[PDB]
Amino acid sequence: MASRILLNNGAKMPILGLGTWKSPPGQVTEAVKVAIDVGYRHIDCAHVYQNENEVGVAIQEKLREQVVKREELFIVSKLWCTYHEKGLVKGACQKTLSDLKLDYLDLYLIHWPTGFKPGKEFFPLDESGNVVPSDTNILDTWAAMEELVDEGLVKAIGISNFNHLQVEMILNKPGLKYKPAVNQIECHPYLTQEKLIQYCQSKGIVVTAYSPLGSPDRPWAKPEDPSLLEDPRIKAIAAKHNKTTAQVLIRFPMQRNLVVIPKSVTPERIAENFKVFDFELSSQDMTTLLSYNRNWRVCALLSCTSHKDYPFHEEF
Ligand SMILES: NC(=O)c1ccc[n+]([C@@H]2O[C@H](COP(=O)([O-])OP(=O)(O)OC[C@H]3O[C@@H](n4cnc5c(N)ncnc54)[C@H](OP(=O)(O)O)[C@@H]3O)[C@@H](O)[C@H]2O)c1
Repeated sequence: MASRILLNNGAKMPILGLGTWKSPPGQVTEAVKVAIDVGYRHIDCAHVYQNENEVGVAIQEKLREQVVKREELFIVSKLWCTYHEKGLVKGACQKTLSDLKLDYLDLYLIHWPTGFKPGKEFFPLDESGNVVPSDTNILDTWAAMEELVDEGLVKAIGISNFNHLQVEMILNKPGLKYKPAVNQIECHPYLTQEKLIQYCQSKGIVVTAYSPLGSPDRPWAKPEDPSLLEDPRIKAIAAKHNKTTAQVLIRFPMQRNLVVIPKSVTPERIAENFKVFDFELSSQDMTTLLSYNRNWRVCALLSCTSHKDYPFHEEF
Protein backbone atom coordinates (compact mmCIF):
# COMPACT_ATOMS: atom_id res chain seq x y z
CA MET A 1 0.00 0.00 0.00
CA ALA A 2 0.91 3.67 -0.48
CA SER A 3 3.77 5.02 1.69
CA ARG A 4 2.17 8.39 2.53
CA ILE A 5 -1.25 9.61 3.63
CA LEU A 6 -2.70 13.00 2.74
CA LEU A 7 -3.37 15.40 5.60
CA ASN A 8 -6.04 18.10 5.75
CA ASN A 9 -3.28 20.76 5.30
CA GLY A 10 -2.53 19.35 1.83
CA ALA A 11 0.79 17.75 2.77
CA LYS A 12 1.63 14.04 2.63
CA MET A 13 2.81 12.16 5.72
CA PRO A 14 4.79 8.90 5.66
CA ILE A 15 2.69 6.19 7.30
CA LEU A 16 5.75 4.59 8.95
CA GLY A 17 7.95 6.69 11.25
CA LEU A 18 10.72 6.02 13.81
CA GLY A 19 9.84 6.64 17.47
CA THR A 20 12.41 8.19 19.81
CA TRP A 21 10.90 8.05 23.32
CA LYS A 22 13.46 6.33 25.65
CA SER A 23 16.11 6.23 22.90
CA PRO A 24 19.32 6.96 24.83
CA PRO A 25 21.05 10.16 23.73
CA GLY A 26 24.24 8.17 23.00
CA GLN A 27 22.37 5.69 20.73
CA VAL A 28 19.69 7.79 19.00
CA THR A 29 22.00 9.57 16.54
CA GLU A 30 23.06 6.24 15.07
CA ALA A 31 19.46 4.94 15.24
CA VAL A 32 18.13 7.88 13.17
CA LYS A 33 21.04 7.73 10.70
CA VAL A 34 20.42 4.00 10.13
CA ALA A 35 16.64 4.59 9.86
CA ILE A 36 17.11 7.20 7.12
CA ASP A 37 19.61 4.97 5.32
CA VAL A 38 17.12 2.07 5.21
CA GLY A 39 14.11 4.11 4.07
CA TYR A 40 12.49 5.95 6.99
CA ARG A 41 11.43 9.52 6.10
CA HIS A 42 9.44 10.34 9.28
CA ILE A 43 10.89 10.73 12.76
CA ASP A 44 8.68 11.25 15.85
CA CYS A 45 10.28 13.47 18.50
CA ALA A 46 9.43 15.45 21.60
CA HIS A 47 11.18 18.00 23.82
CA VAL A 48 10.26 15.97 26.89
CA TYR A 49 12.26 12.99 25.53
CA GLN A 50 15.46 15.01 26.19
CA ASN A 51 17.22 13.72 23.05
CA GLU A 52 16.18 16.17 20.31
CA ASN A 53 19.74 17.53 20.01
CA GLU A 54 21.09 14.09 19.20
CA VAL A 55 18.22 13.34 16.81
CA GLY A 56 19.04 16.60 15.11
CA VAL A 57 22.69 15.62 14.65
CA ALA A 58 21.56 12.61 12.64
CA ILE A 59 19.08 14.54 10.50
CA GLN A 60 21.67 17.22 9.77
CA GLU A 61 24.36 14.78 8.70
CA LYS A 62 22.03 12.91 6.37
CA LEU A 63 20.89 16.24 4.88
CA ARG A 64 24.55 17.37 4.57
CA GLU A 65 25.56 14.08 3.01
CA GLN A 66 22.59 14.42 0.58
CA VAL A 67 21.17 11.00 1.53
CA VAL A 68 17.85 12.84 1.57
CA LYS A 69 16.44 16.31 0.89
CA ARG A 70 14.63 18.27 3.59
CA GLU A 71 11.39 18.16 1.59
CA GLU A 72 11.48 14.38 1.66
CA LEU A 73 11.66 14.26 5.48
CA PHE A 74 8.65 14.52 7.78
CA ILE A 75 9.79 15.59 11.23
CA VAL A 76 7.31 15.68 14.10
CA SER A 77 7.69 17.18 17.59
CA LYS A 78 5.41 18.01 20.48
CA LEU A 79 4.73 20.94 22.87
CA TRP A 80 5.26 19.80 26.44
CA CYS A 81 2.57 20.42 29.10
CA THR A 82 4.59 23.11 30.96
CA TYR A 83 4.49 25.34 27.86
CA HIS A 84 0.72 25.65 27.22
CA GLU A 85 0.80 29.43 27.99
CA LYS A 86 0.44 31.73 25.00
CA GLY A 87 3.75 33.56 25.63
CA LEU A 88 5.61 30.25 25.95
CA VAL A 89 4.54 28.28 22.84
CA LYS A 90 6.74 30.04 20.26
CA GLY A 91 9.86 29.70 22.38
CA ALA A 92 9.20 25.98 23.06
CA CYS A 93 8.81 25.38 19.34
CA GLN A 94 11.97 27.37 18.58
CA LYS A 95 13.96 25.38 21.19
CA THR A 96 12.87 22.19 19.45
CA LEU A 97 13.73 23.65 16.03
CA SER A 98 17.17 24.70 17.25
CA ASP A 99 17.86 21.31 18.78
CA LEU A 100 16.69 19.43 15.69
CA LYS A 101 18.69 21.86 13.52
CA LEU A 102 15.63 22.62 11.42
CA ASP A 103 13.96 25.84 10.28
CA TYR A 104 10.51 24.26 10.20
CA LEU A 105 8.69 21.20 11.57
CA ASP A 106 6.35 19.21 9.34
CA LEU A 107 4.01 18.60 12.26
CA TYR A 108 3.85 20.01 15.79
CA LEU A 109 1.51 18.42 18.32
CA ILE A 110 0.08 19.42 21.67
CA HIS A 111 1.61 16.49 23.57
CA TRP A 112 -1.22 16.19 26.11
CA PRO A 113 -4.46 18.20 26.64
CA THR A 114 -3.29 18.94 30.20
CA GLY A 115 -1.37 22.15 30.84
CA PHE A 116 1.01 22.25 33.81
CA LYS A 117 2.54 25.10 35.85
CA PRO A 118 5.52 26.47 33.84
CA GLY A 119 9.01 26.07 35.28
CA LYS A 120 12.08 23.87 34.99
CA GLU A 121 10.31 20.72 36.16
CA PHE A 122 8.40 18.79 33.48
CA PHE A 123 6.00 17.41 36.15
CA PRO A 124 5.61 20.09 38.85
CA LEU A 125 4.01 18.32 41.81
CA ASP A 126 2.47 19.78 44.97
CA GLU A 127 3.35 19.13 48.65
CA SER A 128 1.52 15.83 48.17
CA GLY A 129 2.57 14.90 44.69
CA ASN A 130 -0.36 15.98 42.51
CA VAL A 131 0.53 17.67 39.17
CA VAL A 132 0.18 21.46 39.53
CA PRO A 133 -2.05 22.57 36.61
CA SER A 134 -1.91 25.74 34.58
CA ASP A 135 -5.13 27.71 34.07
CA THR A 136 -4.61 27.52 30.35
CA ASN A 137 -7.33 25.98 28.35
CA ILE A 138 -7.08 23.81 25.28
CA LEU A 139 -8.55 26.54 23.00
CA ASP A 140 -6.05 29.30 23.81
CA THR A 141 -3.23 26.78 23.41
CA TRP A 142 -4.64 25.84 20.02
CA ALA A 143 -4.71 29.49 18.97
CA ALA A 144 -1.04 29.71 19.88
CA MET A 145 -0.34 26.67 17.73
CA GLU A 146 -2.18 28.32 14.83
CA GLU A 147 0.15 31.29 15.01
CA LEU A 148 3.14 28.95 14.50
CA VAL A 149 1.68 27.97 11.15
CA ASP A 150 1.21 31.63 10.23
CA GLU A 151 4.80 32.42 11.17
CA GLY A 152 6.25 29.60 9.08
CA LEU A 153 7.72 27.60 11.95
CA VAL A 154 5.50 24.53 11.36
CA LYS A 155 3.67 23.22 8.29
CA ALA A 156 0.96 21.38 10.25
CA ILE A 157 -0.38 21.34 13.79
CA GLY A 158 -2.16 18.59 15.68
CA ILE A 159 -2.91 17.02 19.02
CA SER A 160 -1.98 13.92 21.02
CA ASN A 161 -3.80 11.96 23.74
CA PHE A 162 -7.03 13.97 23.10
CA ASN A 163 -10.29 12.16 23.78
CA HIS A 164 -13.16 12.67 21.40
CA LEU A 165 -14.85 15.42 23.37
CA GLN A 166 -11.51 17.30 23.46
CA VAL A 167 -11.08 16.87 19.71
CA GLU A 168 -14.65 18.13 19.37
CA MET A 169 -13.87 21.14 21.53
CA ILE A 170 -11.16 22.19 19.08
CA LEU A 171 -13.30 21.49 16.02
CA ASN A 172 -16.06 23.66 17.61
CA LYS A 173 -13.65 26.40 18.70
CA PRO A 174 -14.96 29.89 17.91
CA GLY A 175 -12.89 31.40 15.17
CA LEU A 176 -11.04 28.13 14.43
CA LYS A 177 -8.42 28.85 11.75
CA TYR A 178 -6.71 25.47 11.21
CA LYS A 179 -8.23 22.08 12.07
CA PRO A 180 -5.88 19.59 13.79
CA ALA A 181 -4.16 17.51 11.05
CA VAL A 182 -3.39 14.53 13.34
CA ASN A 183 -4.37 13.03 16.69
CA GLN A 184 -1.52 10.80 17.93
CA ILE A 185 -2.83 8.17 20.36
CA GLU A 186 -1.80 4.88 21.85
CA CYS A 187 -3.02 2.02 19.64
CA HIS A 188 -2.29 -1.73 19.38
CA PRO A 189 -4.25 -5.00 19.62
CA TYR A 190 -4.77 -4.57 23.43
CA LEU A 191 -6.05 -0.96 22.97
CA THR A 192 -7.73 -0.95 19.59
CA GLN A 193 -9.38 2.49 19.81
CA GLU A 194 -12.19 1.79 17.33
CA LYS A 195 -14.47 4.57 18.60
CA LEU A 196 -11.86 7.38 18.74
CA ILE A 197 -10.34 6.35 15.40
CA GLN A 198 -13.70 6.38 13.64
CA TYR A 199 -14.49 9.78 15.16
CA CYS A 200 -11.21 11.35 14.04
CA GLN A 201 -11.21 9.78 10.59
CA SER A 202 -14.83 10.90 10.10
CA LYS A 203 -13.51 14.45 10.58
CA GLY A 204 -10.52 14.07 8.20
CA ILE A 205 -8.09 13.97 11.13
CA VAL A 206 -5.32 11.40 10.57
CA VAL A 207 -4.56 9.10 13.51
CA THR A 208 -1.04 8.09 14.47
CA ALA A 209 -0.64 4.93 16.52
CA TYR A 210 1.95 5.09 19.21
CA SER A 211 3.40 2.22 21.31
CA PRO A 212 2.37 -0.19 18.50
CA LEU A 213 4.57 -2.95 19.96
CA GLY A 214 3.19 -2.39 23.49
CA SER A 215 6.33 -0.48 24.59
CA PRO A 216 8.17 -3.36 26.26
CA ASP A 217 10.83 -0.83 27.50
CA ARG A 218 8.27 1.45 29.25
CA PRO A 219 9.79 2.43 32.61
CA TRP A 220 6.82 1.17 34.69
CA ALA A 221 6.44 -2.27 33.09
CA LYS A 222 5.49 -5.15 35.39
CA PRO A 223 6.21 -8.83 34.62
CA GLU A 224 2.45 -9.56 35.01
CA ASP A 225 1.46 -7.12 32.28
CA PRO A 226 0.34 -8.44 28.92
CA SER A 227 3.00 -8.66 26.23
CA LEU A 228 2.00 -8.24 22.58
CA LEU A 229 5.31 -9.43 21.21
CA GLU A 230 5.03 -12.65 23.19
CA ASP A 231 1.30 -13.31 22.59
CA PRO A 232 1.14 -16.73 20.94
CA ARG A 233 -1.93 -15.74 18.91
CA ILE A 234 -0.07 -12.88 17.26
CA LYS A 235 3.02 -14.99 16.82
CA ALA A 236 0.85 -17.51 14.97
CA ILE A 237 -0.42 -14.85 12.54
CA ALA A 238 3.18 -13.78 11.98
CA ALA A 239 4.27 -17.36 11.36
CA LYS A 240 1.46 -17.81 8.85
CA HIS A 241 2.82 -14.85 6.91
CA ASN A 242 6.51 -15.65 7.42
CA LYS A 243 7.05 -12.30 9.11
CA THR A 244 8.09 -11.31 12.64
CA THR A 245 5.58 -10.49 15.37
CA ALA A 246 6.74 -6.88 15.26
CA GLN A 247 6.14 -6.72 11.50
CA VAL A 248 2.56 -7.91 12.02
CA LEU A 249 2.07 -5.31 14.81
CA ILE A 250 3.31 -2.53 12.46
CA ARG A 251 1.31 -3.70 9.43
CA PHE A 252 -1.90 -3.88 11.55
CA PRO A 253 -2.41 -0.11 12.02
CA MET A 254 -1.20 0.58 8.47
CA GLN A 255 -4.22 -1.37 7.15
CA ARG A 256 -6.54 0.74 9.32
CA ASN A 257 -5.30 3.86 7.48
CA LEU A 258 -3.25 4.88 10.47
CA VAL A 259 0.29 6.18 10.70
CA VAL A 260 2.55 4.14 13.00
CA ILE A 261 5.75 4.96 14.80
CA PRO A 262 7.58 1.94 16.23
CA LYS A 263 10.67 2.78 18.33
CA SER A 264 14.01 0.99 18.14
CA VAL A 265 17.65 1.80 18.77
CA THR A 266 18.77 -1.62 17.38
CA PRO A 267 20.01 -1.34 13.73
CA GLU A 268 18.72 -4.77 12.71
CA ARG A 269 15.27 -4.09 14.15
CA ILE A 270 15.15 -0.59 12.60
CA ALA A 271 15.63 -2.27 9.23
CA GLU A 272 13.29 -5.25 9.97
CA ASN A 273 10.54 -2.92 11.14
CA PHE A 274 10.52 -1.05 7.79
CA LYS A 275 10.01 -4.27 5.78
CA VAL A 276 6.23 -4.16 6.07
CA PHE A 277 5.20 -3.02 2.59
CA ASP A 278 5.60 -6.50 1.06
CA PHE A 279 2.70 -8.43 2.65
CA GLU A 280 -0.96 -8.11 3.50
CA LEU A 281 -3.01 -9.19 6.51
CA SER A 282 -6.42 -10.57 5.49
CA SER A 283 -9.62 -8.93 6.71
CA GLN A 284 -10.02 -12.05 8.90
CA ASP A 285 -6.56 -11.45 10.36
CA MET A 286 -7.47 -7.79 11.00
CA THR A 287 -10.71 -8.68 12.81
CA THR A 288 -8.90 -11.31 14.81
CA LEU A 289 -6.24 -8.83 15.94
CA LEU A 290 -8.98 -6.30 16.83
CA SER A 291 -10.60 -8.99 19.01
CA TYR A 292 -7.61 -8.91 21.38
CA ASN A 293 -8.69 -5.53 22.74
CA ARG A 294 -8.55 -5.21 26.53
CA ASN A 295 -8.45 -1.41 26.97
CA TRP A 296 -4.90 -1.78 28.30
CA ARG A 297 -2.76 1.38 28.31
CA VAL A 298 1.01 1.85 28.35
CA CYS A 299 0.57 5.56 28.89
CA ALA A 300 -2.09 6.52 31.37
CA LEU A 301 -0.49 9.74 32.79
CA LEU A 302 -1.27 8.50 36.28
CA SER A 303 0.09 11.57 38.07
CA CYS A 304 -2.57 13.71 36.41
CA THR A 305 -5.79 11.86 36.98
CA SER A 306 -7.40 14.89 38.79
CA HIS A 307 -6.38 17.45 36.20
CA LYS A 308 -9.52 18.99 34.68
CA ASP A 309 -8.37 18.00 31.20
CA TYR A 310 -7.21 14.46 32.06
CA PRO A 311 -8.23 12.59 28.88
CA PHE A 312 -8.92 9.01 30.02
CA HIS A 313 -11.94 9.24 32.28
CA GLU A 314 -14.20 9.44 29.18
CA GLU A 315 -14.95 6.19 27.38
CA PHE A 316 -13.16 7.50 24.30
N1 LIG B 1 2.31 11.09 22.08
C1 LIG B 1 2.64 10.40 23.18
O1 LIG B 1 2.24 10.69 24.31
C2 LIG B 1 3.49 9.18 22.99
C3 LIG B 1 3.63 8.24 24.02
C4 LIG B 1 4.34 7.05 23.89
C5 LIG B 1 5.00 6.86 22.70
N2 LIG B 1 5.01 7.86 21.68
C6 LIG B 1 5.81 7.71 20.45
O2 LIG B 1 5.61 6.39 19.95
C7 LIG B 1 6.89 5.74 19.83
C8 LIG B 1 6.71 4.24 19.91
O3 LIG B 1 6.16 3.85 21.21
P1 LIG B 1 7.09 3.27 22.38
O4 LIG B 1 8.46 3.85 22.34
O5 LIG B 1 6.30 3.45 23.62
O6 LIG B 1 7.13 1.69 22.13
P2 LIG B 1 7.06 0.62 20.95
O7 LIG B 1 7.46 1.24 19.68
O8 LIG B 1 5.72 -0.05 21.07
O9 LIG B 1 8.13 -0.46 21.51
C9 LIG B 1 9.52 -0.06 21.61
C10 LIG B 1 10.23 -1.27 22.21
O10 LIG B 1 10.11 -2.40 21.33
C11 LIG B 1 11.42 -2.85 21.01
N3 LIG B 1 11.44 -3.34 19.63
C12 LIG B 1 11.45 -2.56 18.50
N4 LIG B 1 11.44 -3.31 17.41
C13 LIG B 1 11.43 -4.57 17.85
C14 LIG B 1 11.43 -5.78 17.12
N5 LIG B 1 11.52 -5.87 15.77
N6 LIG B 1 11.48 -6.93 17.88
C15 LIG B 1 11.45 -6.91 19.24
N7 LIG B 1 11.38 -5.76 19.93
C16 LIG B 1 11.39 -4.60 19.23
C17 LIG B 1 12.38 -1.70 21.26
O11 LIG B 1 13.68 -2.24 21.60
P3 LIG B 1 15.07 -1.57 21.11
O12 LIG B 1 14.86 -0.11 21.02
O13 LIG B 1 16.05 -2.01 22.19
O14 LIG B 1 15.37 -2.25 19.81
C18 LIG B 1 11.70 -1.03 22.47
O15 LIG B 1 12.01 -1.73 23.69
C19 LIG B 1 7.72 6.41 20.90
O16 LIG B 1 9.09 6.09 20.90
C20 LIG B 1 7.33 7.84 20.76
O17 LIG B 1 8.02 8.36 19.59
C21 LIG B 1 4.22 9.01 21.81
